[PDB]
Amino acid sequence: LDRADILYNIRQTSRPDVIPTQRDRPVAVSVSLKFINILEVNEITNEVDVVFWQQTTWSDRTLAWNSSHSPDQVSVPISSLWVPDLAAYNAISKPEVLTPQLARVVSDGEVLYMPSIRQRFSCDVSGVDTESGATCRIKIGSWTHHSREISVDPTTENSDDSEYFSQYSRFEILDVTQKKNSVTYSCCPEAYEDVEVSLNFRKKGRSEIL
Amino acid sequence: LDRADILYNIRQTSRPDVIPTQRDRPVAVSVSLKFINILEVNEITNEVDVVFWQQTTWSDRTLAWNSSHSPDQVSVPISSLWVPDLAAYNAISKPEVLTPQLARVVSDGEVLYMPSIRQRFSCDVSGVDTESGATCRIKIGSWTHHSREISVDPTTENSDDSEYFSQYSRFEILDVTQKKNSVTYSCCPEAYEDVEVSLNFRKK
Amino acid sequence: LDRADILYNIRQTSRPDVIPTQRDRPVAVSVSLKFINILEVNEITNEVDVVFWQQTTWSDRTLAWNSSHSPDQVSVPISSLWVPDLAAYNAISKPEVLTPQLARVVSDGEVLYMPSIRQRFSCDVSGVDTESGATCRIKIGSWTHHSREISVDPTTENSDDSEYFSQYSRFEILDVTQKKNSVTYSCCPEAYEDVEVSLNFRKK
Amino acid sequence: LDRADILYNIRQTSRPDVIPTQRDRPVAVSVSLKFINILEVNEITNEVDVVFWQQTTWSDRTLAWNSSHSPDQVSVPISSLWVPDLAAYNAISKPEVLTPQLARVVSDGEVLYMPSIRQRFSCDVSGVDTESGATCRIKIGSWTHHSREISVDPTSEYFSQYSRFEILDVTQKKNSVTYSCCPEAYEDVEVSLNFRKK
Amino acid sequence: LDRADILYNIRQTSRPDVIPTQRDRPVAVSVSLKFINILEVNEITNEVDVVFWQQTTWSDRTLAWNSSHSPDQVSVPISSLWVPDLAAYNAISKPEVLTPQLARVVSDGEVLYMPSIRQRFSCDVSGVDTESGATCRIKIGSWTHHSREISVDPTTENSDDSEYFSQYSRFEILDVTQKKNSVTYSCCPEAYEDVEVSLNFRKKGR
Ligand SMILES: c1cncc(N2CCCNCC2)c1
Ligand SMILES: c1cncc(N2CCCNCC2)c1
Ligand SMILES: c1cncc(N2CCCNCC2)c1
Ligand SMILES: c1cncc(N2CCCNCC2)c1
Ligand SMILES: c1cncc(N2CCCNCC2)c1
Repeated sequence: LDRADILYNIRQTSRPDVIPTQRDRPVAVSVSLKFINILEVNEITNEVDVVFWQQTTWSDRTLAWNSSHSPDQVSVPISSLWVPDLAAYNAISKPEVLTPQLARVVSDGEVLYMPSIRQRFSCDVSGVDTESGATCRIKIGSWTHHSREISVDPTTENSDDSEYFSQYSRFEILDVTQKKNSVTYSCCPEAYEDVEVSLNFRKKGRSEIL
Repeated sequence: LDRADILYNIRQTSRPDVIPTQRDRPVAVSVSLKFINILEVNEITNEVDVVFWQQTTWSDRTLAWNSSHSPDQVSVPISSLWVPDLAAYNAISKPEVLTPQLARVVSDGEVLYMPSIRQRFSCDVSGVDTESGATCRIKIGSWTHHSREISVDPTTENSDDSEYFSQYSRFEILDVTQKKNSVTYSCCPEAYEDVEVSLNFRKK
Repeated sequence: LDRADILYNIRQTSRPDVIPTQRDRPVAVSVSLKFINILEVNEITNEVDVVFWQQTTWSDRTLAWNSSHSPDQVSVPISSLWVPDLAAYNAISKPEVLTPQLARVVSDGEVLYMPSIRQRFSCDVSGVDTESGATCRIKIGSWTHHSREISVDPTTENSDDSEYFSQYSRFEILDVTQKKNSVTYSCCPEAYEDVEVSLNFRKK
Repeated sequence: LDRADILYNIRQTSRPDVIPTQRDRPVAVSVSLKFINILEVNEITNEVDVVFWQQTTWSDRTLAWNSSHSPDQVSVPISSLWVPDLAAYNAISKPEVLTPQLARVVSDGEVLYMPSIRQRFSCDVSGVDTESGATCRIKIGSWTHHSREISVDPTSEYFSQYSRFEILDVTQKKNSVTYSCCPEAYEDVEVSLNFRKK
Repeated sequence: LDRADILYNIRQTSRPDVIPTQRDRPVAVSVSLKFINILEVNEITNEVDVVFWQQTTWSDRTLAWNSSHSPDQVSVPISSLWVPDLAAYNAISKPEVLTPQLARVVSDGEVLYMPSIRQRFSCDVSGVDTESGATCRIKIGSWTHHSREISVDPTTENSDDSEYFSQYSRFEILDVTQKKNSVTYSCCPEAYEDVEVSLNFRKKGR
């Protein structure tokens, strides 16, 4: 098989609307935000404008192929793949996707989708201009799939938090932590999972001694 | 049947442009706003910028399937389903849909579509900075289907007003009430139904 | 026939790009603006931001069906229908369509398309803060179809001008009048019709 | 033939991606801006916000039909037609197309596309508040078709009496320019808009 | 062959989702920004609003045709072509594409896509109002293709930095330089290439 064959097969047979549940177990989705920039902050309105890579990971066996004498990976338009219906609960704007909408697919069916996104959130901005900084909590989970269909988990807890964060922001990141939750909503009997990402950041210029 | 089969069947026989009217009974549509945030308020212009979940519920029997030894529910792109043509009469901006446009479909044909929406409205903002607060009235109904085709049912089950309302808003919700109306418009002989949602809120 | 059949038949044979002229006749289009709100006004720049229903009416016999034992009307996506290419000549922004893009089609081929639209216009704002008010003139007609192909006419429902107008606007409507014109443009030899809607309003 | 037939034929044999070249000659495109309004001007930033009709004209013989006892003209969605890939070089926003995207097609293959467009430009705004006014120069031409493929040629009437600005004069100039990317020359029309604040 | 035939053949066979890798070489992509305008600058927030032509070049042999007694080049909608998935890493707004989305394709398979783009970036604006000016660094590379699949190189080191730059901007360009990098990201074992374009500019008027 060559890349053309693999992509043909995927385009023809992937079922983008079909969640790749295996043996009635939930699709395990890993989610992780890599913060790139903090553009605007409003301590009056408690709103923040942020850029981050939404590193998203899951397995879809229907995409798999025999790679013994073939490419190990391909890039695939997400329009040709099932993607988790993740949403930020406290987002107050549509996700502005900054990057080409392609996912990386490995021959065993592992998928990595990691778009860079600019989005505004409603969260706690108080203390942003102090040493202690503010802690903006961002809640992400499947909008319509409950816990027997999608589970969400934070990816690896090890990584430079500012690895990709802009040195030119007026802000700096003090700490990023992630927490998993399972919540019942009044609309529905089922529990839905989410990841809460706590972004601890401050404005540059209040850790001064002199 | 597995999920792939069900979704295949729905996609193939989906008639998204066909209202699932049963024996010339109107399609009963339930509508409910769960307020998430109040972003901007202008007492001069009487305009508010709001985020809410638009919980929308109705039955479409053409979607139903035998779930004996099959999944009980699936998520479906609304592009594959008929959806009520609801509109907010006093909205002054296009609905900004914040969330993935999927509905939840139960095997008996019950549909739940509940997008998070940001939208601006023209309404009464006076008193927003008093302890009595302002009462912003939002009117939602079918744009083109009269009461013999769509009825809008304003009843809510188990929901507290601020249940999903952001603790970080400059505003707090005092009360949310819903009222059903049936209105005749000069263009047309038929009555069209709407739900009016009265949002009583104030600045913290 | 049921709704599914009717909508199927329409989708399969509508021909959205084909103006439904019968014999030697223009398609008669009725146009009428029902003002809902006046959001922003600038007396310096002579610009206004307005919300209105653009009530649009015409007949397309190719849509017609025998309604003997069948539904008398259906809602149809305008993407499946021929629609008049109307434009506001003095609009300075794209029409922001606020409502679901469906038209109402009667079994005899009569179509009613009435979206709510927000749009900015260049017009005379002088006097807006006086008792006499300002008179903003809005010009609407077919962009590409001359008078032998499309005729436009004011339809009046002599409803209240303020019938659907928001009580929460900072403005009030004093009067709305409509005038029909036939104009020749230097580009082309034929006359093109338009309706001029004169909105007389003032600041409260 | 009736309108339905003609539009059917055009839709079915529409090669919107195929430039209607005949005999190795360039498609002659006429362009002309009819200014409707000048909405915002910034003399500090040298930016103007303008509304104009972009009157665009060319011939496509593949659209032609025998109009013996048939309609002489039809309106056609531009999605069903080849359209010149014109762009304003000094535009700083996407063209906002205000009008229905239909072209008028005559039975001999002549096409007239004339949308009303709102767009912002970078140009010389200095002098706008003098009696001499400012002269904002707008440069339009095929983005990807050189002069052997597309030639461009020029062709207060419709200008709003309610604008804060008035037009003193409009002149058009044709140019042929070579760009460092490519060996061929690309043609453009430069429209000079002389206007002032009332 | 005439233009209609060529375009038909391309549309019918081009495979837009398939990277035209030849014999396990990466597709060599050249990228170069020709700056047209600098519209807004914010030295407090370190954000700039810029217009530039994103001159993008690569070879796709599957597009090739015999051009004996045929046209040597055609313009093709990019929707009918595979295009590199380039992105500016420090862009803070979606690319606003100002121009018709057509690429120029030569009969040997060489492609030139050069849209004019308006986009906002996060970069170093400090010094913009000095004689020395600011240097805004813009990082562009394949979002999902590593170095064995896409290599990126500056179209050239030899250029007039200001040939198409607007004389009506409030800013002037002092210098443009380009640097190639190969970076490993914590998500993945492979290296991804980028071009860093350093825009040295200042506000006019000393
Ligand atoms: C079903 C269909 N559409 C949306 C939801 N919800 C409530 C459960 C958790 N996700 C947010 C919206 C549930
Ligand atoms: C028919 C076609 N399009 C819109 C309407 N209306 C009048 C009925 C109530 N809904 C608002 C618009 C009616
Ligand atoms: C033909 C094709 N495109 C636009 C027009 N016009 C001129 C006739 C009056 N209508 C406005 C635009 C005519
Ligand atoms: C070829 C492909 N893409 C863009 C261009 N150019 C240079 C020729 C003149 N038009 C501007 C862009 C040429
Ligand atoms: C694979 C799939 N999606 C995103 C990436 N990345 C990391 C490699 C460098 N490019 C940015 C995003 C890689």
